[PDB]
Amino acid sequence: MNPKILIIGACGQIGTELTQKLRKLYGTENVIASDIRKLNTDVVNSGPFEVVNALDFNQIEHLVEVHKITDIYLMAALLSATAEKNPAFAWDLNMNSLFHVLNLAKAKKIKKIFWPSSIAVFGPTTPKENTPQYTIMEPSTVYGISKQAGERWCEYYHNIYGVDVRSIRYPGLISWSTPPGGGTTDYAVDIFYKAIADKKYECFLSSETKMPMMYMDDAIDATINIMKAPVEKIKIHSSYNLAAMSFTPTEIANEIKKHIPEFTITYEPDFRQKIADSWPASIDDSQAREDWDWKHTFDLESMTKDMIEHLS
Amino acid sequence: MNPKILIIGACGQIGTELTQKLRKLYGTENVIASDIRKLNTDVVNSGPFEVVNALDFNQIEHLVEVHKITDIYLMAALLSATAEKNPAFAWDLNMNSLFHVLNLAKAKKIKKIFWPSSIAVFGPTTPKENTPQYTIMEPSTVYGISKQAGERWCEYYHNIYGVDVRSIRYPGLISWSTPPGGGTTDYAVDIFYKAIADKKYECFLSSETKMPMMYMDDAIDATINIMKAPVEKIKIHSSYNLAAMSFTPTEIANEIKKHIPEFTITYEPDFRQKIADSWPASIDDSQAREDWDWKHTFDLESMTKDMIEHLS
Ligand SMILES: NC(=O)c1ccc[n+]([C@@H]2O[C@H](COP(=O)([O-])OP(=O)(O)OC[C@H]3O[C@@H](n4cnc5c(N)ncnc54)[C@H](O)[C@@H]3O)[C@@H](O)[C@H]2O)c1
Ligand SMILES: NC(=O)c1ccc[n+]([C@@H]2O[C@H](COP(=O)([O-])OP(=O)(O)OC[C@H]3O[C@@H](n4cnc5c(N)ncnc54)[C@H](O)[C@@H]3O)[C@@H](O)[C@H]2O)c1
Repeated sequence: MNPKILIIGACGQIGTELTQKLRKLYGTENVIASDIRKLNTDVVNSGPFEVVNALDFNQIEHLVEVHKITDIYLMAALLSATAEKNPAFAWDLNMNSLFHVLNLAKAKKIKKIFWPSSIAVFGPTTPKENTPQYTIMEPSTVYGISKQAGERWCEYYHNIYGVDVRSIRYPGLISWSTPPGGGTTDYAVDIFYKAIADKKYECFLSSETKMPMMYMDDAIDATINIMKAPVEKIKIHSSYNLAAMSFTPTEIANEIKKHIPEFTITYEPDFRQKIADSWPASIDDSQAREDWDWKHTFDLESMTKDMIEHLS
Repeated sequence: MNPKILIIGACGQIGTELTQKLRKLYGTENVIASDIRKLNTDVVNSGPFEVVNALDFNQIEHLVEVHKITDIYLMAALLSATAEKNPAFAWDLNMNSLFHVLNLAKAKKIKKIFWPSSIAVFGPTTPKENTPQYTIMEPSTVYGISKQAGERWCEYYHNIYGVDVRSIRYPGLISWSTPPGGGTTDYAVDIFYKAIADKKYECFLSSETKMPMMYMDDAIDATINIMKAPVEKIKIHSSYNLAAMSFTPTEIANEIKKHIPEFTITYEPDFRQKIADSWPASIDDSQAREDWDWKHTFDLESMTKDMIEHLS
């Protein structure tokens, strides 16, 4: 029997693609999209959609019951940069939405959970190159703190209540279908829109800020694959390191220049630079590849090509 | 001026001795003791006392105003063992009482904060001998998770809002004046009461469970000293590793046997063993010794002697 999926925060940068891919694999009506915002987007009209506030346990419980949900992908949360502008609300949403979904699993109302963490769980004291799965983690942002506590609780619920909750620490994600939600790595998306539209871009991070990145297609495959994998293959119950690429603004701008020779870029770092400087440059995701066969397909060159094709 | 102190959770194992010492150093009326419980204890009757619920922000704010408080020692929380019995309430109390005190500082209603963390912040993947100040931390208990998130928020409030909050990761504490509140290291206190009262003890931890311990006298000295130090000497804004002793039940039992020859001990480990097994055996507190000159005074021998003198 195919699972009955509920995607919370389906209108987001990831949710948009995740919902589409899941519907292709398991059927349009087997995947219910939900979000607090209901826009005339493609995801809302291309299948069952439900307005929901992930902050309200009763609203989620109700959708689980009326749509007989077995799997929940909790994507709703405020991102790294946005969360700094409203610490209180970010902590509230990011933590309590997770507690609601975890409690639904604890009560046996759902069977499986996917909840993404982020490379934001790492801090200034975390090794910057090939960051290990198990290492120092002292996040300096509200967002990172919420993701770290989230990981701790996911592991707790698994170990103590037997909840099947799976997670991955997505690096900075890049996509063409929906605008980012205010992460610190959003420049890797913006640069494409401005390069194509204005043929120039003003980057909010300094030129040599090396960071872990991943094309959305890869992020989606990772999400689906860890969830469809047999339970005995999920050996880490906090969150899996996940990697694909690592590059600086100079490098991605140079790759774009191969497609748009006249493209120019200037650098005007803002508060987001301080967040980036507290994160690693590259990630070691060996446990993910070993435990459930994770493998990325896009590198800087293939992603740049695919982005430009989609946007021009 | 001398500080006007408010101790929240003043009737606890640490609070009892902390309130006494602070009153000796700064004056009886300059130290306000508060707790949700008001017993016929020596704490309540030895100076100004206020009933308070640390979970209620307005109640704390009112005491801060009516007593013109400058410093707050937030001791109220549920301990490692007790927290496992009520995860939801433990998370609520431990986290929100801290947010209230941190927010009072953010609003500049108070000047300084002392909030204790614990060795419980460490986990199964944490090096067990001479645990470094900066290391892997994956707490497997609700208590440990609350202390870890607490440390992250203390650092955040300091770094972003300039709040002067100081913390130390107390190892297992041993005292003679007030019973422990349900920690995993409580056997180190119970063994004395049972050795003296019945000359026999049934330990809830296996004989070779080596853990980081500290006599209350040292823990109090550490608390007051880190708070008395000039602000520039406080270089770590999360929480300081703090050490004194490390020993197994076999060793402390042998030390007691020197004073009570007929003392016998048997081992009947319970759920608390699983908690202890996830913690380190010894702690490396050099940052504390070098930043603010931490120096412990009691070792197993001197502590055992002092405990027996107090209890018999
Ligand atoms: N995009 C990335 O580079 C990245 C990196 C690492 C981790 N993540 C994690 O992936 C998840 C999704 O990220 P995204 O980039 O798709 O974010 P997004 O901001 O683009 O999408 C978030 C969605 O959640 C919805 N939402 C907000 N509050 C809600 C509420 N109260 N109830 C219901 N829905 C609500 C929003 O309307 C939005 O459609 C988040 O947990 C994020 O932390 C993302
Ligand atoms: N004793 C130890 O070995 C140890 C070790 C590491 C860290 N710590 C930390 O030190 C602090 C004090 O610990 P303790 O051993 O004194 O614990 P304890 O249980 O003996 O004392 C806690 C006190 O807080 C009070 N309290 C509980 N809820 C309250 C609320 N809602 N409002 C106001 N007061 C409330 C209790 O009545 C009690 O008097 C805690 O943060 C603890 O986690 C203790």
